[PDB]
Amino acid sequence: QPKDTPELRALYKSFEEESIIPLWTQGDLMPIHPKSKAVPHVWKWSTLLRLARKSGELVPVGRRALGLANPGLGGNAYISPTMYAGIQYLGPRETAPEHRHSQNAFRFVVEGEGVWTVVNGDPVRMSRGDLLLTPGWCFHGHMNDTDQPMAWIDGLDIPFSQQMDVGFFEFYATPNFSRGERLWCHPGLRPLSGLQNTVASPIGAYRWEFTDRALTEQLLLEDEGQPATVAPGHAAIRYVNPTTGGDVMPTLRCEFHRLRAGTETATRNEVGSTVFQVFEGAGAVVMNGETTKLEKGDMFVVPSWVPWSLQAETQFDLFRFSDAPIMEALSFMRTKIEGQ
Amino acid sequence: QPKDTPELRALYKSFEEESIIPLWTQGDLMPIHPKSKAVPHVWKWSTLLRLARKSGELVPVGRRALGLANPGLGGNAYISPTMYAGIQYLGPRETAPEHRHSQNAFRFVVEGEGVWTVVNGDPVRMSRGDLLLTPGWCFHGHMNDTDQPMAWIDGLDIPFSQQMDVGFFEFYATPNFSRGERLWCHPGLRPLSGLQNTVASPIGAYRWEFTDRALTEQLLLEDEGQPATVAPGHAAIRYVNPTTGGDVMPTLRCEFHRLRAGTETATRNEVGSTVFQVFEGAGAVVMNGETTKLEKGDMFVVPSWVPWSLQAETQFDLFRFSDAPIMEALSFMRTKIEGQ
Amino acid sequence: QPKDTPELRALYKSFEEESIIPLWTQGDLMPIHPKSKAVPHVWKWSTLLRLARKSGELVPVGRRALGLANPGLGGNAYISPTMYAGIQYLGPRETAPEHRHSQNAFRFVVEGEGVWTVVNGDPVRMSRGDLLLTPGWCFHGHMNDTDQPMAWIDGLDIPFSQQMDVGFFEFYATPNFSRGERLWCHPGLRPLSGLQNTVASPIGAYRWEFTDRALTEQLLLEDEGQPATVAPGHAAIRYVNPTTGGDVMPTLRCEFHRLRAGTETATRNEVGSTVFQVFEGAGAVVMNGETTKLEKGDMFVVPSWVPWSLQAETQFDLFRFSDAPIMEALSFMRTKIEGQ
Amino acid sequence: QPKDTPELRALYKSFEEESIIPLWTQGDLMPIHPKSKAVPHVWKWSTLLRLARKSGELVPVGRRALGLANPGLGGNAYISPTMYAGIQYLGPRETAPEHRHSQNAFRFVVEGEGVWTVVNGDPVRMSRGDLLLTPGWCFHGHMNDTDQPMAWIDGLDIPFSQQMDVGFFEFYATPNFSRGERLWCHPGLRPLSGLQNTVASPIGAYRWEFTDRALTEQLLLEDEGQPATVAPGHAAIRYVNPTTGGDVMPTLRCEFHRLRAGTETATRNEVGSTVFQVFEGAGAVVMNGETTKLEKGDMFVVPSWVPWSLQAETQFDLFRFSDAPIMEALSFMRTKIEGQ
Ligand SMILES: [Fe+3]
Ligand SMILES: [Fe+3]
Ligand SMILES: [Fe+3]
Ligand SMILES: [Fe+3]
Repeated sequence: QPKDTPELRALYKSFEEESIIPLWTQGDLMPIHPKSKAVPHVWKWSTLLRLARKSGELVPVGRRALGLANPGLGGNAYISPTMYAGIQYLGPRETAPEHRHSQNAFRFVVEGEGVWTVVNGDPVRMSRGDLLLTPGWCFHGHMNDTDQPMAWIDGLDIPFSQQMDVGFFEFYATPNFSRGERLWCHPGLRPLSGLQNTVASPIGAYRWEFTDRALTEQLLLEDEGQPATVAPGHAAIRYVNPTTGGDVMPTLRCEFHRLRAGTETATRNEVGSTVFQVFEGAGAVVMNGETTKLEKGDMFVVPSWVPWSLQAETQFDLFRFSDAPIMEALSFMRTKIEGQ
Repeated sequence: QPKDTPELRALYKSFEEESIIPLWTQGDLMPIHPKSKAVPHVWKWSTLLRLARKSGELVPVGRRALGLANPGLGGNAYISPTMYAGIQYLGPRETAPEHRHSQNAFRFVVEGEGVWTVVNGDPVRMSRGDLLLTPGWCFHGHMNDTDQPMAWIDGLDIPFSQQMDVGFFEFYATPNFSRGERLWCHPGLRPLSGLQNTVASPIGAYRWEFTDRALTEQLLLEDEGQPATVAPGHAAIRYVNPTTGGDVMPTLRCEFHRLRAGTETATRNEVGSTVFQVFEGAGAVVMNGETTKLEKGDMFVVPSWVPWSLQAETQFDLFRFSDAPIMEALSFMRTKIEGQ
Repeated sequence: QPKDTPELRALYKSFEEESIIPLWTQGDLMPIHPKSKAVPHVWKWSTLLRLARKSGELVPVGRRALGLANPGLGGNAYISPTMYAGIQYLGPRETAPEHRHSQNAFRFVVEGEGVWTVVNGDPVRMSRGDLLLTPGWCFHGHMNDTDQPMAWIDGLDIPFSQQMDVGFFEFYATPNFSRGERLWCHPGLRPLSGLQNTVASPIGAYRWEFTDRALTEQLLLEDEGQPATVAPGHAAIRYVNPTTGGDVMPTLRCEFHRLRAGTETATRNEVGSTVFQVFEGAGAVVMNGETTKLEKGDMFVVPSWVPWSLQAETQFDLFRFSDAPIMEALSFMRTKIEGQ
Repeated sequence: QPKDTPELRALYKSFEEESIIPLWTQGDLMPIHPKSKAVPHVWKWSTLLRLARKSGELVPVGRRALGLANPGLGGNAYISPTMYAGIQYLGPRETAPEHRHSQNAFRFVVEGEGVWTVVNGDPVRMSRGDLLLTPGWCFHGHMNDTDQPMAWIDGLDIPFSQQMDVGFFEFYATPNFSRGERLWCHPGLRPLSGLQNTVASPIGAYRWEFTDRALTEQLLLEDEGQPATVAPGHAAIRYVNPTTGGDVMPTLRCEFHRLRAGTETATRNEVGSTVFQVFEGAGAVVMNGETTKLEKGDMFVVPSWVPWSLQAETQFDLFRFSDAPIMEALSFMRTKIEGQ
């Protein structure tokens, strides 16, 4: 736009030299709505499974985590600009020692059992459908107490933490439930020893039973004409820090959704990214108007503001995570729902 | 203290006439520490039981609630300056219709079963050891679905509400658990339909099982050298609003305590008043240095700043309520513990 | 209502003996809406002035505070069930030493100058129109550095504190502004040494200039078609704790109102009590439909739920206090405005 | 680390194909402490001034903002991974129309006067030393009402917002103070029309007078042995949202520091990045042990965890901004101070 003269050419040479970038050569710095580099994308469980198994064979140098890498993120191990999501495959009888990092993490168990993660010394047992938390700066290491492999998903705010410069890092009992649990998993009850609120949840594991039980009660209530479901046919719970009522960790939200056969959700645009895993059943997602059929274990990502919706063919169980707590804490969250 | 002359006598006559009270005739208006009019006092269950039964016979004009009246409160139906506590005796097959008041209330079940309280249309079943809430401004009425009597304690902030000028008042399914429960009583799980925080809990009933289960896990943890108990031998839980982590109602705190045989608590002075009921077991209280032996069902009151302590002879279960949420919300709470 | 037999007469005798009051002899314990014992009432400044002066003569046993006593409160020194309001008359060159109580207090200066209140060692100068705070548990004593009398209003939560059992009590520089002020009275600016939030304000004095300046800018904005005034003609500010944005003290709200000549406010019923003083100008109040004409210095009380409204004859300046922070903190507040 | 065989080579080929990155080829993803790509860097005012002037000549295609670009950020217009900082040079009588974006912004005036920024229709006048806010989603455009150039610094959370996918964007009175100001800039006073808390400040401009006045009172208090300064010789204020007590905008912190001649601050490592501008006086910074001498108008950046300290030769005034509110909101903040 400026007259392209010698004097202007010399101004630009100076800019380059002095680490100045002018804004009138730039516009894309401030878009009309979010326009992620991350792309909607789906990973087929049967693929992730075979490559995780192969890894088990070829790499006893575990540790053995297959990071889902968004194709739009320039080769980084990021499923989105905020979140890492990986499949970790732990072999017969293997272990890891204790470390801590400021990054927040959860481990959601896909299939397997009889593995403990020891969180600040407290052994939390792991099982199909259990969500475990390793909040930032909690020592954690684990041990398989069985000849069997186990596969969980590993969800961290690694990409947020690497880009915002926030990372820090430092370096065999098998009880049936952890201390956290025995203390914190009684509904509406708070131990007088834990009257202090906490930034992350003290619940070590949100066991599948409770999740399943909750979702089913929401479906029964619909049948009985009671308010419960978020949308018709759509039962759903958010995993929460019980000291607070709020999200499990400062950076990550986790939920679980159960759709009744035939249910189709209304299209949402939400700010920030979310990942889903199909825990059980069959159905599809629509992202940017594109339908992708979905089987058990499949995972997919919905970057900021991508219009999305889900359809349950059978009864569709889906575990969910997002960076919504980052967007909400900073007043950046916005939501568009069809017909509202 | 002023020279007692005619002119001074005339000043006072004017004060009287003009509704002025001078402060130099007064001192007791601002005491060194709280000095309640309410007095520590104990009510023997066997007394409350026989008079409740007699009431059942003589008064089918129920409704039939025996208010514990502190001897120091000038004939008012107040167990303390903030709280009402009464025994309500509901007879074979009887009912009450729905009303609401701004005063907050709970009903803690002593012995009986098969009575529902219908809270805003949602029937909450009642049972030995269950705490039910009827938060302020929730419609509530009840029905006995059995030939049997039931006795619960009725705890309200009536005395606070009458003295601070805050009162307002307006005028058969038997399901096993209420909606609130089926929605809210799953540990660490929050329904997406209830992401709004609430001022009082949405848990209709805190059932005995959970309370018992929690307390027992705290005792087992002590045995195993884990932190859990508030004090050695002293297990304890606070009943909480799960949206928030905080107290059940804005004005009332409820807790439940379980002391291991032989445990003696350290003497506390706490600001505000508290009531205890012995749910199970035997032991004593010390209030103002005076030991009173205690049997199952006995109730007692500890006015603001009265030094108190409890001793478990057998294993001592005790349900608790207080006005602590009023003191804490207004920054008035103070605590003295022996050896701290 | 029960059949009046011997056996019933014997039940009642037992009740009396065992400190039981049955609820079916009672109803008035839970009213349709608040029905205070406190009565609306007005005190004429010229009365309060002459009796304060007389006190100055007859009682050098100062200290010399004339408590406004509501006629409905059974002889207690309470202007309402929550608040004390008194006129303190400090004579030529007199002083008081330092004490503290948990009760919260302010001193609003009516006429006078050149008196300091020393709040935790920090001398806060006092002047016509200044609101000073002595938050609960802050040491405070004062000194007149002039041959002149001064009269301020003394507002405390004494009645709340005596009835709820919350009271505790323990036993010459003249700088132009206090430390608090020099630190805290710069708009939108917070000292890095005071990043901790506080329960009561650290502003020692809210000087008249700022109050006057604020109110006048709200009136000028109305003239210019800008939003500012709360109601048309009605300018108004709340005094606030700057660490927090909220009320000055946990128990007391203070505001200042300026009505343009001719303005009549809409009738309000508000829960809890409020006191007003006419700082400047002439007008009337309507309480329970009864109009009382009002001159400079006059004070009046509006108990919980009494319908009230104000009319400015000239431009009507009015200082305000209430127990609203107690009602709001406990979710007891309700408001009815005419035409809304 | 795995045996480099055909079968392993084939596993990797699959990874590439399926958008899987394994974590055992990676480590740098989770560093011992933050290790920014952004580099500490200094921009000399006299450079920024001459290039801004040149821009004024060569580019009447304004708009005319010179973005400070960190040398470590791969050619992006980011002074840090969270913040943009630019010099905007507005020429004789020029203007911009109204737009809004979700990104948060301030404009801190370096030299100039008689320019208004119109924030949601409210004209805020601009002047040497004034901080103005254009919080996210507030319409803003401006106009120079004078023949003179003006230069301000333009601080936005553009880099955070572009990387986290949060951006949205939509498309002559000269009063002496804005409405916001006339309403909000009275110390400890809150208009009854603005009892709602706000996420960003409603103060349009934090004028130099108040900042200067505050800082000077903190220095006078030190002289008088009163607590005020954060560190000896170091006076300082945080700009704050008065509804809340907290930071001006959800994403950006602003402060102003005044060091007494000779003062040297203790070395800090803080998480997240900060920018400083020298408003007045002379001195140096030490970043990573490297001393850089500093003149009036110079700007410098301290990425996450870079040890930094400042030395005042004369009396050293410095305006400050950071992403600390992002770190604090997400529990990521950590601080190391020498000798603590
Ligand atoms: Fe880890
Ligand atoms: Fe009732
Ligand atoms: Fe006092
Ligand atoms: Fe802009």
